Amino acid sequence: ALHFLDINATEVKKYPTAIQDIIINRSFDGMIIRGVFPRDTMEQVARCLEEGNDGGMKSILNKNEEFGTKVAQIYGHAIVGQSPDLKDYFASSAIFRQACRTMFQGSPDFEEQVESIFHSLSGLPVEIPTGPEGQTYTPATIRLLLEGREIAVHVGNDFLLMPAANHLKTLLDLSDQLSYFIPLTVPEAGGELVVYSLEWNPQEASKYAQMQEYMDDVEFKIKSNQSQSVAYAPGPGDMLLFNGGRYYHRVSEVIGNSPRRTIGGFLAFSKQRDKIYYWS
Ligand SMILES: O=C(O)CCC(=O)C(=O)O
Ligand SMILES: [Cl-]
Ligand SMILES: [Fe+2]
Repeated sequence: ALHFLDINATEVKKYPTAIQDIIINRSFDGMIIRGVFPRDTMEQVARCLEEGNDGGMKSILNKNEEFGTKVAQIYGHAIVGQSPDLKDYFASSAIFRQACRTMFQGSPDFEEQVESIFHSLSGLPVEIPTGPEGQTYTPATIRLLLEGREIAVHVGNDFLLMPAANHLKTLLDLSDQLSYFIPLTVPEAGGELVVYSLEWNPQEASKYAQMQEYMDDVEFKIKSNQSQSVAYAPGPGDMLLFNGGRYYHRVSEVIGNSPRRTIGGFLAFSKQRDKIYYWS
C-alpha cells in the first residue's frame, strides 16, 4: 500500500524530516504539496512556451520522434540515457537554467522556490550538482505530452546502472532517489502519475539477458493488476514528490487536445547525507 501526504506549501516547515522519512525510514512514499507556485505563475510560463517568448527554451526542445509517436517530448536533455561524457547534456542544461529563470521572472524564481521546499522538508542545504570541468547540471526538464502520448513504466534507481550516472555516483548516497515535478498545464483527462507497489529489484533484473525481456515480466504484473497502484493528478503549481527511485511508475495516456506540461527532476542525498542534490 502506497502512502502519500497531502499538505499546502505553507505547511512545509512543520515537516522537517519528510525527505528523510521517505528515503531512509520509508514511513511513507510521497507527498502532494499544494500551491508551491501560484496558478498565475504557471499560466505565465505556459504562455511563454506557447507564444515563443520562452528565454530560448524552444532551442532545446527534443521531439523524440525516433522513439515513436507515443512518447513525451522534452525541453532540455534529461540525464537518463545520455553518453558518459555528458557534453550535450551540459550544453542544454546551461540553456535550460537561463530560459527557466527568464520565464519565471522571479515571481517566484523556480530554483529558489524548489530549493526552499526541499530545504524546509529536510533541514539541509540544497544544490544543483557541478560537473567534472565546472559544468552545471540542470535542476529540471520540462516534459510535454500531447494527445495520446504517455510515459512508459520505469523505475528511478535504474539510473544507477546507466553510464550517464558515473559522475553523479561520486556525489550521491547509495539510497533511493526521489522524483519531483510540478504541472505547468494539465490535460482534460488522463496524464495521471500511476505509482505501483512493485519495487526496484536489481537481483531479479541481473538474472535476464537484456532489460527488454525483464521489463516484459514487469509489464505482465502491471497489466494483470497483480501489483497495487495509486493514481495522482496534481494541479498546476502543485508539487508531487515521491519515491520514484524505489517504485515503478508511469504517466497514463493523455486524453484531449490540451497537452500535459510538467517541470521537474529528481533529488537525493549527498554521500554523508549533509546535503540534497537535485537535477534532471
Ligand atoms: O510526469 C513527469 O513530469 C515525470 C514523471 C516521472 O517519471 C517522474 O517524476 O520520475
Ligand atoms: Cl524515474
Ligand atoms: Fe520517473
